[PDB]
Amino acid sequence: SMSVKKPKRDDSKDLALCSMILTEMETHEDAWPFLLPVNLKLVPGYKKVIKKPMDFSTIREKLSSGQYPNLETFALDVRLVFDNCETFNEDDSDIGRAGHNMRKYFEKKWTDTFK
Repeated sequence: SMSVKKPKRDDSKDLALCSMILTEMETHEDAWPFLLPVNLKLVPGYKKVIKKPMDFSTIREKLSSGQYPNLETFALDVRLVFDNCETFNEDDSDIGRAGHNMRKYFEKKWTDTFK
């Protein structure tokens, strides 16, 4: 509350560390469905159904331009990519499997780097 604060967690390396995670997600072999924004002209139903599209290149640009106020807003966008994928793709599809695999990969790096 006013003049009452928990001890200050060092957040000075968060930007660099989120960048390193994102690099590792970018270079994973199952990243291909997620590298670029979904083409809303060419994929029927996407625009109407997925209210907030998100992809790794859009996260990279937001990261590089100071549009994440803290490491939690960064994780929320990464999770959005996978939640969108599950909304639109059957579990038993190459893309559906890719999303599950990447979400796992992310959540481990997240826990190991920060928790």
